[PDB]
Amino acid sequence: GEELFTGVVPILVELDGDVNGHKFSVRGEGEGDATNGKLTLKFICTTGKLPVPWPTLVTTLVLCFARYPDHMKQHDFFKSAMPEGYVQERTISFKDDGYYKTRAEVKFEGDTLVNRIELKGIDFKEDGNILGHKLEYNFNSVNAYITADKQKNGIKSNFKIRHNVEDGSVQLADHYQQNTPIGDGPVLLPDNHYLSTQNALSKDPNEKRDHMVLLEFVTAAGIT
Repeated sequence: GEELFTGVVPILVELDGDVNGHKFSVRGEGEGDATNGKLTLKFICTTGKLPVPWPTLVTTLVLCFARYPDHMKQHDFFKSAMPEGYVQERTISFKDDGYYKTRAEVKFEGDTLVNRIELKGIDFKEDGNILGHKLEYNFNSVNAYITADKQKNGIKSNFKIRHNVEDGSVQLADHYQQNTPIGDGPVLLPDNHYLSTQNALSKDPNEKRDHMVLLEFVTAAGIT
């Protein structure tokens, strides 16, 4: 699928969300550049104010844009499943608070990479760090290990996200993740390795709707 990622690819992101009953929606657009492992996207909450902090939706809101070094192109399951795509599915468990369950299909719709997400949030404390909006507007870099899931012909990953709390503590969110291809072509089941993600969160001075401007770098590493 790498032939589809040699240049700048436009991105659409749509998420329908429900946490402790409140319904919100988010739409973003932007572009990826798997050559630099670079991602640029801006998201707006088209239902009003975001009921959760923006940094907790970042992982949910396109790993086919990772830069797989040329000596690791055979371990790039994400691009190999394209253009038919894959399902990305996660549990996100906020320590001492609620959890997210997310299901997304990531696929080429015409020439655009589309990521469409259903997110459900359950059992959150009305005064915890999530519904309380007590998290700093940033996102800590992480290295997440990828391993094949032969029984499902895809991959899995689990890792820890640490959100900074404003009071100087840390709000941990355990991520459990499974990817399986949508189509039936052969794909590349990878040797173990990891992806390194770094994210800069900003604001748009000329936007008065709830929004997030995101700059993401993703790189693969950990082979021979």
